[PDB]
Amino acid sequence: AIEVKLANMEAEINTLKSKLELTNKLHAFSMGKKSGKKFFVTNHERMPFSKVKALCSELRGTVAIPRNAEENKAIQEVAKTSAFLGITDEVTEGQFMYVTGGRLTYSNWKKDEPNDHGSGEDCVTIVDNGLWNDISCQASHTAVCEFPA
Amino acid sequence: AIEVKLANMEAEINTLKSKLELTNKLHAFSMGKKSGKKFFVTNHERMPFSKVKALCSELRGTVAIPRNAEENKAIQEVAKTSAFLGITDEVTEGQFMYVTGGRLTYSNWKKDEPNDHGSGEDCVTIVDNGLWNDISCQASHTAVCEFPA
Amino acid sequence: AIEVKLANMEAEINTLKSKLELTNKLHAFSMGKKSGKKFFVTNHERMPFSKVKALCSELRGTVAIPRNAEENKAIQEVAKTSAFLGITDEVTEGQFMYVTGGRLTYSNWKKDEPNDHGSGEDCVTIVDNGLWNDISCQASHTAVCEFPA
Ligand SMILES: CC(=O)N[C@@H]1[C@@H](O)[C@H](O)[C@@H](CO)O[C@@H]1O
Ligand SMILES: CC(=O)N[C@@H]1[C@@H](O)[C@H](O)[C@@H](CO)O[C@@H]1O
Ligand SMILES: CC(=O)N[C@@H]1[C@@H](O)[C@H](O)[C@@H](CO)O[C@@H]1O
Ligand SMILES: [Ca+2]
Ligand SMILES: [Ca+2]
Ligand SMILES: [Ca+2]
Ligand SMILES: [Ca+2]
Ligand SMILES: [Ca+2]
Ligand SMILES: [Ca+2]
Ligand SMILES: [Ca+2]
Ligand SMILES: [Ca+2]
Ligand SMILES: [Ca+2]
Ligand SMILES: [Cl-]
Ligand SMILES: [Cl-]
Ligand SMILES: [Cl-]
Repeated sequence: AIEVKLANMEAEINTLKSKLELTNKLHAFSMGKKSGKKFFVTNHERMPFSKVKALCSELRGTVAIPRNAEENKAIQEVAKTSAFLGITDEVTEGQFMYVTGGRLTYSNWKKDEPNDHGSGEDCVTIVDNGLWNDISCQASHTAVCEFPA
Repeated sequence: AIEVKLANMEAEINTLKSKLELTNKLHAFSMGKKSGKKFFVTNHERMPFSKVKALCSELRGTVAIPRNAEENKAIQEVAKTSAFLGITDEVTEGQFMYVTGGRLTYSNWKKDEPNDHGSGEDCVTIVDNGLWNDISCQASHTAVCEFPA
Repeated sequence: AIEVKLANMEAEINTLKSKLELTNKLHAFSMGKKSGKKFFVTNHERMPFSKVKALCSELRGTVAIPRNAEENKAIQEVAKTSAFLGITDEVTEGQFMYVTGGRLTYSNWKKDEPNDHGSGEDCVTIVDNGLWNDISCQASHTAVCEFPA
């Protein structure tokens, strides 16, 4: 009994793992995930950057980061409005970095941005043009999370 | 060996339970669930009130119930059309009750409603502009379920 | 006690199986599955027929197959653009069969189709007005999968 049931439960666990992997794939597919492409998702809620980071962290994803013009357009299409990107110059003013680490490679700044306007701006939002504007991390913008290709 | 295998499998099970919870969260997020807000969803199928209750119950949810102006609006946008709410006066005419218990608090009746028209109307549907109308529980309207915030 | 832990484990696994089934039901509901009806899903990605087949197959579904006017309409709504159907005359030219077996019964061909045009056309796409056109299996059209009622 004991050994047999233990061996059976190991097979039961492996079967359930396979089914959940399937459930995940089907949900990503219905969410619009394209083969070999990372996918972006939003609930259309607007909130402060700190809240977006916490939310995408819970979902085991990260705040959306466009690494090139294609991804940038992909994020623009998902958000539909101004949305925070996983980019900030919180650590050293003027030096934008990915929240996942590293200096910015690709960028699509609007003319004369980033300017750390007025009281200060350390976060970044992709606007209704695909272009970027640095903005207050405390302002509320659309939460867009990113998951691996 | 055995005690070790058992412990290791219990750990695998804990990991799977969290992963499933993650799946549920990402799904709700992708479908528009806002932070600290109930999750409203529909398959866009119209049916008798009896079936909507059976359906939502099978999904471990309940028929959508607007507790305030904001929730009523949220339900309105998810539904798009006439949909039953979890409210009926099948016990005492004029005394509408939530299917989950308790007397009606917030309401948003349309002019001349509730009128328990014709042979009687004990169910409630959210209609145009988010206004309410009592209707026969036998009539078919959109099924909208709610899940806790 | 080893046996007590084994029994709890069984209960944990069974509880997980039931929760996963609920998650699958809620996902299907959210993606529009109607009671007693199979449902269709798409990620809106265009690809060759062999790829769509492989993709749906991996998800334990099949390339969408309209069995009547209602399903044809549902598939048309989901696709939004030209999409492959699980129907082909690859095995015997002129005799269309469902990828899952059996001769084609219900059809919705555009006037003058199927015509195995040019070098040949063995696949089928639902196009404008929901009508059908036989096309090369090598062409890239929208991937739409169907899942059991
Ligand atoms: C709060 C807000 O929208 N601030 C923007 C600022 O980020 C931008 O750089 C500037 C450009 O003229 O326009 C506004 O001041
Ligand atoms: C203004 C008025 O009498 N409206 C009634 C409504 O109360 C009733 O629920 C419905 C039943 O189909 O018939 C009419 O629309
Ligand atoms: C009327 C006619 O011959 N139409 C053909 C169509 O059947 C074929 O599938 C397609 C392939 O590119 O080329 C034309 O559109
Ligand atoms: Ca700063
Ligand atoms: Ca700054
Ligand atoms: Ca700025
Ligand atoms: Ca009554
Ligand atoms: Ca009544
Ligand atoms: Ca009425
Ligand atoms: Ca042929
Ligand atoms: Ca052919
Ligand atoms: Ca043709
Ligand atoms: Cl800031
Ligand atoms: Cl009634
Ligand atoms: Cl072909």
